[PDB]
Order: sequence, then structure tokens, then C-alpha cells
Amino acid sequence: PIVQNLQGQMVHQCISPDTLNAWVKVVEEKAFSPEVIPMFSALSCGATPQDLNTMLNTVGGHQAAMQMLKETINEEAAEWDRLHPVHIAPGQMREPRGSDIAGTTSTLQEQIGWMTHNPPIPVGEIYKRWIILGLNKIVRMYSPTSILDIRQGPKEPFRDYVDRFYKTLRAEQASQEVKNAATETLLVQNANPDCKTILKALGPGATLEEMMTACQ
Amino acid sequence: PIVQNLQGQMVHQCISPDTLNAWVKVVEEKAFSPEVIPMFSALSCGATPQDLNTMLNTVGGHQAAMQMLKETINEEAAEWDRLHPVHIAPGQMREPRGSDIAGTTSTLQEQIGWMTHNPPIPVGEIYKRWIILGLNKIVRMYSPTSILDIRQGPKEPFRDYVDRFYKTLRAEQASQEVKNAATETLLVQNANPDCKTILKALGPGATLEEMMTACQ
Amino acid sequence: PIVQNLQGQMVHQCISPDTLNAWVKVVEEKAFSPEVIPMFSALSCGATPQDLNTMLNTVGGHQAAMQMLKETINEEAAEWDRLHPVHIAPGQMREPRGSDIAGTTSTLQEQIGWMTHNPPIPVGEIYKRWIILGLNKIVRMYSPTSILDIRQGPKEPFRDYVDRFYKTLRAEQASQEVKNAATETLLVQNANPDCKTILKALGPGATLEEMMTACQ
Amino acid sequence: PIVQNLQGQMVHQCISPDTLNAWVKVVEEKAFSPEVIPMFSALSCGATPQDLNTMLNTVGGHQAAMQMLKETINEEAAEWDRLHPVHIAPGQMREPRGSDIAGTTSTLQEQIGWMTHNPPIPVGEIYKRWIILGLNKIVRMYSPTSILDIRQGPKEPFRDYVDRFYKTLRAEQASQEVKNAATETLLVQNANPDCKTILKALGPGATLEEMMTACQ
Amino acid sequence: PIVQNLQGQMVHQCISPDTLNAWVKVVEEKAFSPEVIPMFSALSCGATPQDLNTMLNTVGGHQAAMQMLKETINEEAAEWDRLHPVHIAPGQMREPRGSDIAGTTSTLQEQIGWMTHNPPIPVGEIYKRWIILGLNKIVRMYSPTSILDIRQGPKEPFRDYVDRFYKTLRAEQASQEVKNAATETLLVQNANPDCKTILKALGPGATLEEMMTACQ
Amino acid sequence: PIVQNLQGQMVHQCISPDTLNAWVKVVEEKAFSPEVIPMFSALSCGATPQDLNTMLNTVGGHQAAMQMLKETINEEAAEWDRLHPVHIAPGQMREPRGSDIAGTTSTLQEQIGWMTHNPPIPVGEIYKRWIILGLNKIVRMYSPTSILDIRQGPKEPFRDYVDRFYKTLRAEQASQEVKNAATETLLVQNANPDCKTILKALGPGATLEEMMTACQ
Repeated sequence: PIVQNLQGQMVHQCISPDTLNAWVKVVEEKAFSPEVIPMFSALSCGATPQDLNTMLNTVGGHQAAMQMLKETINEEAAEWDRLHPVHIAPGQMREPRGSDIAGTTSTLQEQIGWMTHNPPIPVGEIYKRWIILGLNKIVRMYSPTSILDIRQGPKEPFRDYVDRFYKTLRAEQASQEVKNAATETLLVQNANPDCKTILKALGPGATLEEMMTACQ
Repeated sequence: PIVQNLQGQMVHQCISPDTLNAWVKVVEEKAFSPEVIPMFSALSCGATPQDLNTMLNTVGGHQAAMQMLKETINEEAAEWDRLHPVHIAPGQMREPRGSDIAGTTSTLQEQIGWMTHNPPIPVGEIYKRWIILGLNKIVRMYSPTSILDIRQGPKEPFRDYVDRFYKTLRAEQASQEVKNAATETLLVQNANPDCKTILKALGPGATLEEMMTACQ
Repeated sequence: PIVQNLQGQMVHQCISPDTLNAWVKVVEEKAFSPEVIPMFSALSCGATPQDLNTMLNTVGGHQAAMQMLKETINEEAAEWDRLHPVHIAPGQMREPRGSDIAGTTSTLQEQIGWMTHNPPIPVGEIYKRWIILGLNKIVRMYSPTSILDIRQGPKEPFRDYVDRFYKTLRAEQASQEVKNAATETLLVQNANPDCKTILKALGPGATLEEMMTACQ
Repeated sequence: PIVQNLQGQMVHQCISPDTLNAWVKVVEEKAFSPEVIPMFSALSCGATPQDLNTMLNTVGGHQAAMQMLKETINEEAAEWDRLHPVHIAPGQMREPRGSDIAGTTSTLQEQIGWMTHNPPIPVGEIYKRWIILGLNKIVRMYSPTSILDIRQGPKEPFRDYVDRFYKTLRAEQASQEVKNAATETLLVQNANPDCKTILKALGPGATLEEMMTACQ
Repeated sequence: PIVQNLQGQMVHQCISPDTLNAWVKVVEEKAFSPEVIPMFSALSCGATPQDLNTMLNTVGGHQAAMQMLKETINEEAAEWDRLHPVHIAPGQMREPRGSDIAGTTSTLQEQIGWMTHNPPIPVGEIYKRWIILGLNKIVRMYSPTSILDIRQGPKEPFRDYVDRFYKTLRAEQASQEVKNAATETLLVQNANPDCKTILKALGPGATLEEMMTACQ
Repeated sequence: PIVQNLQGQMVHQCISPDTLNAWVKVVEEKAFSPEVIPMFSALSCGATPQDLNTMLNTVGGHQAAMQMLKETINEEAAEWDRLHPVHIAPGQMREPRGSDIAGTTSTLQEQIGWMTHNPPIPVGEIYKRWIILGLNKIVRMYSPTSILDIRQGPKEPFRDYVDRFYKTLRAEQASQEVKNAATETLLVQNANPDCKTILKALGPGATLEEMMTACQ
């Protein structure tokens, strides 16, 4: 990645063995559970396009997902090229094309040049945005359950049902507003008869905390 | 997080793989036992709002708790906006709204600008305060036992009973004064007959050490 | 903690995930065996009062011990206040009270101010002293055996008996002089008949090495 | 490897125990699965020829593969010598031959001299290129299955078949274009009758995402 | 320990959690096998007397050995005091007594003052010398076997016998010269009849390599 | 070891706990398999003679091998003394004898003086050369199989036979030329009848890759 040294300068630093192993192990253990995306984003802080490709390429399994990710990257690259056409002056910085942002046709030195320019052309952040769009699509595709099928069991603690409900909603990746709206609507409808009766009596505008206390 | 470099300057540094893994594993192993809060606070030393969201977002389970935390954050954000209304000068620092402190509508660069300003607007510390308020509520909600049900078993060593008593009191999160007051009151009443007789004979003003020695 | 940077300046540094985990695991594995105290002291080198509270607060179990520690800290704080009364000048350093040394009513910045002052008011070292006094009391309380009950078994190797003897003496925390004096007195009396006869024949002034060789 | 210090200078640094262990363990666990190549490239960032030989020499097993790699390196070295003949001025930098790039007849100091020259003669990057050519050949040789034998089982989830298909294609190392072309051709032909009927109905130009959704 | 910073200055640095854990685990796993001494010496590189006491005090078991070590330290301290009598000028460095070198009556700051003086009074190196003398005595005491009882079994590979022979000799801690002399004398006499006949035929001046090849 | 700091100066640095543990564990797990030598060389990058002795002395087992290594070191030391006789000027650097290079009669400060001199007298690199000569002899001695006994089993995959063949050749440590020559000679002769017939038909000058493909 590109980090700050002590004369305040932005310099390249090798991706660390700790970072590499952390990402490989997170994919092995969590596959494409939603929390893998924020872990990817944190582990790739300051990454060049080369670093991002390294992280993705070091994944051994899940090649269906990785092929879908390549399709998404290429689509985002194509839209980049449409909005930002390109074309060389001796010793001058050229403009990155989509494939340069994705690190396929650009060199590490070109990537460092763009990222450390004034003003910086943040090819790492742009590429990471495309990758996260792709991973989100994979997370949704690999979501095992529809929120419509998350219903509280007759003897299931309300807390465990709510955990399942919002876990599913996260993989299904509804908005943060919908997740705030299902509290008074779908969460109540999918509760079991005993808790539903209690939740109905709480009235409108009950917080999640109040609902969970009531059915505790 | 934001740390000091060697020309004494406050600079951004990537959240480390060690920090990320430590938090994920602490939640997996301890869930919302009370000691998780001071671990969270220590692991997030110097954190930006982005770093705090990373830590919370990397948690895979417990989505009922994480949704309750979002509600608490939004409430604290709303109170921030009520006390601190907002509203742009070219190239000047704008004032953070509640959602900016929570890192949802602010960029990393804006967060760094506020935290490293003179005087600093410590959006990381403000947001961490809101998160800890939320986690405390979760710790209390997930406390499995009332202190009224912690009673010494007929053959239970007094030390083991006291461990259970103050463990429960901590999750129930009574004040630090009440924890000092239950020593002469509820701790004695919930002891078994044999130790209670001994504790009654010690008289008023006995320290916890003296009570534990007496019933040892 | 507070450490030295390269322009020779004393600066604050975040407590590391390694340090935090090491302490948590040492308590989990060793509880309050005597060797935990020197480990605590080493892991808290340079600690602020905040860091010391973090270490103590991250302990999940043993809440009877942690409550006893709080009592000891409050007693030491009260004695501090009696010897050092307090009381504000704009922008000037105030004097720490007992609760400020214990980090309950002082901020991190105040703690850094005191510790890095010229001359420094070492609130971290003062607080650590109080904590160690408390931990010592806990180690003694949780010592499972009196030295009077450590007696060599008829077939127990002398080395194993001596290990048990000085292990118990350490938890019972006799002086370093008494530990040097029991060599010729209690260690011999509690040996088994066969070794005792040999030890009696060595005469006065025998070293531990000589006694262990003789009964080997 | 060669890294940047703080006066901006390119200096040699010892290969770290973390790097050494990571590579040894990656070979032990993954053998020559395709993802081992990008891990090798990332772990050898900035490596001198000495460092590259260290990494290869620390591998204990797989000596058939390592002997094949030596053959490939020697072939690339021979082509280097053909394109770049060589031949000494007192205290002047000599030109590297193939065996010097491979680190067999060059010293560490000569390697540092070339890599840190202005302009740099990047013997580490040149040698790494030769090694990766060799590893690719090994990955292909050790690929256990032809893509022609990857056919969806009657009850095999389409996702699992696609994982196997592109995993095999990766080891077989078809182009990135062919991997984009097999989506509409071989992937459909090797699907089971039920999914094939669905995929045929999607029509031409279907994305991998659309095909996987259709057969989900 | 005391280490060099970048303005070339000798400064104190906290003992690291890695160092602390490494020593504790080496004692737990190896007890007082001879190789523990060089590990102790390496882990305590640059240590102050405080650091050395920390390492010794963090050991939980083996209190018979640790008490013997204290006796040896006190003996060496007494000899120090006899050779180097002591006795204060305001703000001047006093001379260390034996107990100051052992870190019992000296402060960390006094220790740093002596170690970083010009010329340095290396109290850490002096104390480490005393500790190693004590550990050597313990290693010898805890040596389980006399070299006289190491005899090659009728079917024992010569290599395994030689491993046992020099392992025992190391714990018994004969000189490095004796270990070179037993090659032609005791090593042959304690071999089994079949190898002894072969070794006798090699003649005088045979190297260990030649003896091991002959009986292989 | 001796490393570069930031004013470009060669300074001593303590051997790290990571390095120490890595070497100890490599010997425990791999004994004297050939790949242990390049691991030793990499882990001892920049080592002083003291560091090299530390690494060798921390090995607990294999004392027959370590005694053979001492013999080899002494032989190389004797040859050093024969080629480089020695013999003192006040405050001047003396010339190292064989035992000084091996770190037995030299101090750390003398070692640092020689290694950081201009021009440097690289006692660490010279001593490491002697140690590697000794380890190579041990690797050969402990090689369990002659290459003459590595023959392909009737049903053994050719790849597995070639792995065994070059693994044995490596321990037997034939030249790198012989390893290139056995490809067309001994590798074919020791193959099983079925593969041998195929290999004979390939003709002269077949590469290892071609032979392995043919018998795959």
C-alpha cells in the first residue's frame, strides 16, 4: 500500500504477510458472509491496484464468485472509459483507463505515480469501490434465506429470532432505512403468536430495545 | 486511527490486522460480557469514526445487538443535531452533524481534518462515547441473571458465591457506590445460613476482605 | 503508556493488542498465582492510570478479587488525600487527588500532563504501587495451603517437596529473609524421616544446594 | 529485500522470519494450486535474487517441481545471455549475466548495487519473472483435471459445478479471454440437462450472474 | 532493556510481551535442560537488573531452583561488596553495591544511569553473569544421568547412543576440552561390543565423523 | 545482528524472539533435512559470531551433530590461523584469530568493531561459512538413502518417484551439474519398466518436464 513516512511523504510499502494471511483466512472461514466486506475494506487500506489484485488472486476457492467479480470490474471499467476517454509526452503522467485502474494494464510505478500525484488520482480507492460493488452482488447471491422465511419458532427465544432476522436482512442487503422500518412491520408479523400478542400491545413507535425487553 | 509521528504530528494510520482480529475474536468468545466494553475502548484508542464503524461492521453475529446499537447511535446523533445546528466556504472546514460524527455521511479526510484541527473537534471520541452507551445497554439486556437470584449454595465456597454476586452486579451494571453498599447488605442476606451467622457476628463496617476471610 | 520517541520526547502510545491479550490470558491461565504480579508489573511498564484501569477492567472473571482490589485502591487513595490536600489557574496544571491517580476522575490528557511534567508527577507509578498492594493481598487470600501443612511424603523426592515448600511460602508471601531462614529450620522439620536424618548430619549452615544434593 | 528508509534511500533489509515461514507454510498446505503464485509474488516484494533463492531453497518437498523450475530458470538465463552479452574497470559496476540475475554467481552486494543503481538494473524483478514462468508450468503440470471432464452432476448445485469449472480452468490456465468465452459455450454444454434447458432459454449474452441466478 | 535509538543514544525500552512470553514458555517446556541458558542469555540481551528480575520472577514453578539461584546471587553480591566497598554528593551517581546490581535496592533510574554512563558501569551484564552461574549449578543438579551410565544398547544405533552421550555430558557440563577428549576414550569404552570392535580398528586420532561413519 | 539505522549507520540489534523461536522450531521439526541450511542462513542474516553461537547453542537435541559441527569449526579455525597469523596498541583494533571468528575468545564489542570497520572484517560471514560447511556434512551423514536405492515402484506415479529421486540426491548433495546429468541417465535407469520404455522412446535431450509429461 501507500503510507506516510516521517518527512511526511507518501511512499509505497510492501503488503505485509499479516495482511495477506488475514484476508486468506477470512475468506476460508467466512466465505461471503456480509461482514467479509468491511474486513476486506479495512485490510486493503491504502492499497494500490496491485495490492487489491494480490488479495483477490490469493483466494484459492470460490472461483465462481471471483469470475463474477471480474465481470463486475470489467463493467465498471467500461463505464469509466465511456466517461473518461484517454488519448504521449516524454516523462509525463498519462491518464489511467479502466484496465489501468484495475491494475491489469498499469505498472506498480504508474499506480504509485497516480496515487501520489498532486492532486492525487486515487486509482486504488476507485478500484476498491468497483470490487466492493462486485462483492456485495456475491454476498446477495450467496445469501441462503429470504427474509420472508425467517419466522420465530414456537419456543425460539425472541432474541435468537431477531438475530436470525437481521442477519438475513443484512445478507439480502436491504437499505439501512428498511432495516429501521421492518422493526414495526415484518419483525412483528413473523414473530410467534405469544410474542406477537405482546408486541401488538406495545403500540406504535416501539424501539427494538423495547420489543426485545417485552418478549424477554 | 490518528497517532503521533516523529515531527510531533498527528497523522492517520491504517487500522492494523492485529487490532481487527482481536476485536472480532473478543466478540466471538465473550459476546457481550461486561469486560468486552473496556476491551473495545482500548482496541479503538485513537480511532476515527471510520475505524469505529469498521470494528462494529466486522462483527458477523449478534445482529439484534448491532441493530439496537444503531438505534442508540441515531438517538445520540439526533441530540447532537438539536444542540449543535449546522449551516459552505471554499476550502474551509465545515461543522460535523450527528451522521458525520457516526461516520455515515463524512469522509475519512473530513474526519482527519476535524480530529487534527486546532483546537481539535474530536469526532472519534464523541462517537466512541455514543457506541459505549449503546454497548452498555446491550450488556444489561443480555445479563442472564438478576442479583436477587444470586444466593450462596449450602455447600458453595463463599469465594465462589462472591464471584457470582459481583459478576452479576457488573452485568446488571449497578453503580460503583451500590457495589460498595451491597457488601454489608445484600451480600450478607443472600449468603447461606452458616456464613450468614459468621458475617452477622463480624459487626458493621466489615471489609470484603474481612468477610471473605471469616467465611473461608 | 508513555514512551520515548526520537527527539527524546515522552509521548503517549496506545496500549497494544499484544499487551492487552497477554494480560487477559495470564489471568485466565494463572489466576492469582504469585508470578502473576511481576507479569502485571512488566506488562504495565510506562502505563498511565487509564492503561492500568483498562488492564484491570478487561478481566472478566474473579470479580470478588477485583472488588477487593477496588477497596484497597480506595484506602490508598484516601491516605493520599490525607497527606496531600488539594485546593484553579487558567491553563495551569492542577494537583492530582487520590481518585485522579486511580484514573476515575482524571482525563487521559491530565494524566499525560502529570507524567510528562518537569519534574514529573508519576501518577502511573503511584497507582501501580497501590494496585500491587491489592494484588498481593489477593494472592495471600487465595493461597490454598499453609506452610505448616507442606510435609515431605515418605516416597516424595526431596526436590519435589522443596518445590512445594517454597511455592507455598511464596503464596503465603513470607519475607525474603524468612525464606532464607526456613532453610535450616522448617524445611528440615517438615522433611520425611529418611532425609531429615541426612539433613541433621550435615550440620549447621548448610546451603539449599547442599541439602538437596545430600537427599538426592 | 530492498526497501525505502527515511532519508528516502533504497536499502537492504533482512528477509523476515514472518515472510520465510509464510512461504514455507503456503507450499506445505497448498502445494502448487494456482493461488500459490500470487502469494509468492506478494511475499517476495522487493526481493533480491538471494531472497528469491532463499524462498525456493527453503522448500523441503516437491523436488521434482524445484528441479523443473531450475531448468526453466536456466533456459531464461541462456536467453538473457544471448540478448545481452557481457565483457573490468576498477571499482565499477559490471553487467549481470543470466547466472548473476539468478543469484548463483553474483554476491548480495553486487545485487544491491544493480537494484539501487541510477537507473536501476532490476535483477530481482527480472529473476522473479523467470521464476513465475517456471511455477506456472508446474501449476499446469500438476493440474489434476481437464476442463473437458468437469461436468455438472445430476444433483450438483450449479454454483458448486461453476466453482469446479473455473477452478480447473485456472489450473489449466486458459487465457482471461477464454475464461470469459467459456461462459456461453463450454459452461453450458457441461451443465446437467435440467440447468442446460434453463440456460438455453436465457438466450445469448447472458452474464455469469444471470446464469447462476437462473439455475439457483 | 537499554537499546540504541536513532540519534545514537542509549535509551530504556520496555521489556516486550514477546520476550516475556518466550521466557515463560521456555521454562515451562524445557525446565532446566542446558539449552535454556543460552536462550535466557539471548532473550535478556541489553536487560537492566529490573528486566532480569522480571524474567526470573515471572517463573511460576521450580521454586526450589529459584531459591538456589537467590543463594548464588547473594554469594556473588557478597563477593562484589568485598572487592568493591561503597561509601553522597547532590545529584551525583553513587556506586552500586551487590544488592544494587541484583536490582533489589536500586531503582530503574539508577540502573539506567549506571548502564548509560561514560564509561558505563554495566550492572545488567554483571548481574546476568551471576544469574548464569546460578542456572549452570541448577542445570548440573537437575541432570538426571551420569555419563558413566550412558552405554550403547546392543541394538541401539550408534548415532542415538552418541546423542545420549553428549546430551548427558552437556548437562553434567564437562569442559569443552573433555568433550573433545572423551571421543577417543569414554565414547569408545561405553559403545556396544560390535561397534567397539570397529572403533578399535579405526586407530588413534579418529574424528567423531569418522567414528559415526564406521559404525553406521 | 548488525543492521542499518537511519543515519545510515551499521548498529548492533538484539536477536529477536521471533528469530530465536523460528530456528529452534525448524530444527525440532525438520532435524537436518537439507532445506534447514538455507533457513539457517536466512535466519542468521547479519548475525555476529555471538548470534551464530546463540542459534547453535539453543538447540537442545542432536548433540552428536552439534559435536561434529564443533570439530568442523575448529578445523576451519585452525586453517584460518595457519593462513592469517596474529601478533597490542592502546585503543586499536586487534586481528581476529580463528577462535575469535567463532566467538569463543572474542567479545561482542570486538565483533561489532570488526564487522563495522572500514573496510569491514566480516567475522560473522566468515564464521557462518564454516558453520554451513559443518551442517552440510551433517546433512550428508544423516541422509537415510543412497540414490542407487531410489527405484520407481511398479505402480508408483512417476512424479512421486522423481520427488523421491531428487529429494535423495539433495541430501546426498550431488553437484547441481550431476543433478542436471542424472535426468537422462540414472533417473531413466531407475524408472519402472513401463515408464522406462516410454522414456527410451523420447530420445536424447529430453527435459525433465518432457519426461514427466510422457509418463503422466
